[PDB]
Amino acid sequence: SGLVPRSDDEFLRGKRVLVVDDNFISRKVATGKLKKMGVSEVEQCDSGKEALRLVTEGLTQREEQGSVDKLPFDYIFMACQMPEMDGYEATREIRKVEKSYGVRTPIIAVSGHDPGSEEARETIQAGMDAFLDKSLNQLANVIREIESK
Repeated sequence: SGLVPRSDDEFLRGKRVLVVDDNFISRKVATGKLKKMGVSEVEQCDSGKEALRLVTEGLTQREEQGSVDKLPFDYIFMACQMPEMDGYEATREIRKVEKSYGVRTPIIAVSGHDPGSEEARETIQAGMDAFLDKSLNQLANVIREIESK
């Protein structure tokens, strides 16, 4: 794990998270790991297109209602490798959506292997904030690092 340049049963209380992963089992393992931290609201989906839909509609909903909290999700966990639209392209597309709202959701890349050169470059180009392995073992450390910034 680490950051990208430009008991804990209450660690994430109050937070709302999205998990994006085309693999069913890893999606439920992430969602488990988050729930055992007391995340207040976890949403999950199986693709970049569905993540776009959920973030886009959420941002628009909050803007139309004048909600206190602009962001639908305080953190998004994005699988890097997905068919059709990978995590990097989904993150890029999220960042485009966000532009008109003046917000920035933390987006954490999730991969079964360390990024190589090409993936590292895609991580930065895409606008991801951090990367983690698939067990989310370093999740709290990464979040604390994000929040410190």
